[PDB]
Amino acid sequence: ATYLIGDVHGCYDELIALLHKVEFTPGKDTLWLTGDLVARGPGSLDVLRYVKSLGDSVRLVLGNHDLHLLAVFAGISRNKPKDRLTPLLEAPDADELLNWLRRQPLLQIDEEKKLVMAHAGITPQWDLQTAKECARDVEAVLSSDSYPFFLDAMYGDMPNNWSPELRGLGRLRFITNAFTRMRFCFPNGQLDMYSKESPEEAPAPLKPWFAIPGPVAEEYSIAFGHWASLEGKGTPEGIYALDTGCCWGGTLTCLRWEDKQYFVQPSNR
Ligand SMILES: [Mn+2]
Ligand SMILES: [Mn+2]
Repeated sequence: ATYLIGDVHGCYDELIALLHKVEFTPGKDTLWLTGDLVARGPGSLDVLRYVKSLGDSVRLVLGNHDLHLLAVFAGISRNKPKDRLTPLLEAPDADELLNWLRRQPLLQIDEEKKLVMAHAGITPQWDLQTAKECARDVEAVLSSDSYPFFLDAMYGDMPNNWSPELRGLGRLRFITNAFTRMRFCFPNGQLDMYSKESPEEAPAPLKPWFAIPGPVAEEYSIAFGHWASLEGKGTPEGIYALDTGCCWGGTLTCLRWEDKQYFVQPSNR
């Protein structure tokens, strides 16, 4: 079976209990994770160790908190106490865990299920081939010896409009925001980087990225995490919002792909 779980945010206890509920069996089963494995929750260190041990029984995409973790580790960015990253940053195997973490994809595609995963979704301004090229480009810089320069360059909110003629730092920033930060879109598809409210509370003319028809969503299902204020609600057919705010006192949600059945683990916080 194929299982998809949203933002774990260090909620190791709830992750293991959810996986025991469905009797997840490495080897017979595969786990897809929407990223943001770390921060906010108490057990970011245990979650990384466990997800890394899954090997090819796990298909991960990196979220914005994963990237922030890598920026702190490399001394690019300052640690926020609220993130509870210190046990992970101070662990003896932190190098091993974070070098593995930076080599993970931004995008996962399964042609047989016609299923696509990214942390925040697929911008409607991208077709599949553009999405893949963009993920390859940012993954290539993240798995390189020079990744702290990228992590520094990535921070920013412009440009917010895709073009195949975007070059250099601006192309990198947009790619990073589209995969890990996107929520709302203007009618033309351009990213809005500031609103994190629910769709009904958002100011016009903002609509959610998935309410704007795009080439990927028309041929593929898309699963994503990231957008907690959506609460997993209000998406169209074929769009699966899996982040139900576990770290925030919501729930950890698992979707089994074969039968589209949901399993829910309440937050222990
Ligand atoms: Mn996120
Ligand atoms: Mn998140």
